[PDB]
Amino acid sequence: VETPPEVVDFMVSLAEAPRGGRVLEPACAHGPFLRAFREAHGTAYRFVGVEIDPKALDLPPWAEGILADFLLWEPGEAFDLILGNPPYGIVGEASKYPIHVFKAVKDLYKKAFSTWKGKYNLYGAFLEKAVRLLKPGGVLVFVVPATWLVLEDFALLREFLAREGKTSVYYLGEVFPQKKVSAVVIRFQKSGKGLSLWDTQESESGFTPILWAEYPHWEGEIIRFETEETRKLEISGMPLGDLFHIRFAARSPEFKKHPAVRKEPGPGLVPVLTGRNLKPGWVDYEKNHSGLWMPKERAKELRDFYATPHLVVAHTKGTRVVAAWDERAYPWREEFHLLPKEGVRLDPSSLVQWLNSEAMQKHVRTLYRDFVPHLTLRMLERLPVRREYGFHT
DNA sequence: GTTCGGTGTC
DNA sequence: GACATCGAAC
Ligand SMILES: NCCSC[C@H]1O[C@@H](n2cnc3c(N)ncnc32)[C@H](O)[C@@H]1O
Repeated sequence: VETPPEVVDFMVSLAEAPRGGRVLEPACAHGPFLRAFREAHGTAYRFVGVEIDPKALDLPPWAEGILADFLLWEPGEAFDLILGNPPYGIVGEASKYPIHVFKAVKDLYKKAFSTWKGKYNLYGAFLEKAVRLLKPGGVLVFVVPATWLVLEDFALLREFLAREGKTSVYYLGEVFPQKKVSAVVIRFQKSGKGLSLWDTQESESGFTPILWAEYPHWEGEIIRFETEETRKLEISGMPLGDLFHIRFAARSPEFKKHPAVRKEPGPGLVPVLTGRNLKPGWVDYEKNHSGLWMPKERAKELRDFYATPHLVVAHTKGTRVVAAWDERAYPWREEFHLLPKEGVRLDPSSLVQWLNSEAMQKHVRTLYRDFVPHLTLRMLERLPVRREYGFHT
């Protein structure tokens, strides 16, 4: 893993430390952030680097190198500045997840970190650990994925940061070559409060920050790139979550173990549908992408709503809204399934057209950009629907 | 019950 | 770039 020079230079320009102050790089390896800070600001600081792998630790004689797990590390004194590129990844089984430690080690992480939620992430834990090691008024500058701005797993982290000091977020995007990650820079100071959102422009000279919006009373709410247009559209109709009960499909293991499900086609058997069967405005009932077949009438045994024709919205097609009416009522292995609430009048074909419209695609791309490769529930439930498509009596 | 990807594979 | 994970995780 190597952070591009223009990304490092941009983060160092945001970094601050008092003279003689303690500067720390977690997961430092050879320590590119300590070197860049020293070149820019001088030698009159106490430079420290923390690294877990003895093969990776290679710091110059002017920096103190510590062989330790940063997440379970207990230093004597706190730090004035913390900067760097933390490792990213979910801790779990090797067949599914990239971070592999003993169960007892993961238990030590869960115990240490109050923001740990769901599967969580290594970079979330690094963020909380760094804030806890900061002096009052201390500065943190990290480069992390943009996923923590919107996702539920990071709700406690967002609430934590809003409570501990003031936050600036700088959107970079996919700035790491051969790494599938949309990145942001977080500047945190352990004093004051509020959130500042920034866009960036890339030139040959580096990255230039452009102020987008300020949220002085930010309490840990989902972070979005709002405009005059997005606000206008949102108050034009009811939120989609107010009109529909939104459920997700049964998961692959539920189908695989179910006695009615077959691994091969046959008489009376029908394909279990995935996201590859869902298109803007229609459903492909013929193609099988899951490798699973079952009787259509037996679908209600996994989820009761599989027996009722309903609205299906896509989950893994990037940040966009792809919808279709499932007229036939098939078994689904993926996607959102929207069941109208009591007293809700709807026009299925008109609502599908609105959800697939270019106005809606632009709406979600403005707010959520490419933070995640999904349309999430929290994005979906906030989508505006006017009386022409769905009415609540 | 549903969430998430230094994505996974074409 | 297309076109989406899919199952271990809680
Ligand atoms: N800063 C570069 C990307 S993060 C990758 C580096 O962080 C180190 N690393 C991974 N987990 C760590 C941990 N828990 N504590 C300290 N260093 C870690 C790895 O050895 C690797 O050199």
